[PDB]
Amino acid sequence: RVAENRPGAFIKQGRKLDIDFGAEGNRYYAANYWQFPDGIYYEGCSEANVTKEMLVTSCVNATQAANQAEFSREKQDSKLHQRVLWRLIKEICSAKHCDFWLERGAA
Repeated sequence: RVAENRPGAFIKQGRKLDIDFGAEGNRYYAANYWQFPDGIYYEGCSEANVTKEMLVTSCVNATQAANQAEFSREKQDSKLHQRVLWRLIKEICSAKHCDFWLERGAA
């Protein structure tokens, strides 16, 4: 299989979501949700030493690396799109959670 389905890759189902981006972003998303990813192909989970803060940050970084063309094309004019899109990418990255996560203990 070709490396198009690489860690960070968008999953565009075209499903409308419910997120408070802020007044302008809310209107923008409501009118343009078809363009956006509904999910993201990323699997940060490996072992209990990996934390949520680590995973969410790494997911954003993976998403950047995977979908460079999308961001590059849009950014230079589509300034509002980038803001709204990143807020949603973060929502997705925050949502995906590891089964092994537990209450760690250290001195």
